[PDB]
Amino acid sequence: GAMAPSYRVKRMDIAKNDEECVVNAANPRGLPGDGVCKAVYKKWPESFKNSATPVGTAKTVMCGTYPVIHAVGPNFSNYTESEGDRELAAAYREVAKEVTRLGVNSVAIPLLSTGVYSGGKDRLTQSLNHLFTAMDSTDADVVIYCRDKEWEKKISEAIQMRT
Ligand SMILES: [Cl-]
Ligand SMILES: [Cl-]
Ligand SMILES: [Cl-]
Repeated sequence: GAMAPSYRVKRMDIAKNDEECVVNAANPRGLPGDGVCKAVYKKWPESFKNSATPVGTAKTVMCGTYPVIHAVGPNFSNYTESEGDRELAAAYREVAKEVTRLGVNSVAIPLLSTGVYSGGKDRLTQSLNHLFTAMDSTDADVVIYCRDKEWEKKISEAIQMRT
């Protein structure tokens, strides 16, 4: 475990993370994809061997000894708000199981279903709150990665609000 488990946020490419494992915002088919998924495919392509997994699940594949946790959030273009919200919560619960199983002291994690799976809606708060619900019972240091300057400020505010 971490000595004093924390949440932090950084605005940069998650492929450059300083943590013991990474969560990919994956598609269900284990394809290279776009956004975070394509950055992850370029950095850890070996981790895409048999990485296909259903919506609401996470599947870990090792790149050398470095664990890549493929977490499949729902595409809100296809899911109802109700069913999508359940699947997004479930994906983060499966991430927390994997992080615990792996014994890592830190994890890099993007906000699932906030990019091309958002169905055109701002889901920062929805996605971050499901992240916290899953990860609060873990003792890994969690580093959240984002790309937008306004999102960095809002995520940082949300973390600081609870401390
Ligand atoms: Cl960067
Ligand atoms: Cl997305
Ligand atoms: Cl972002």
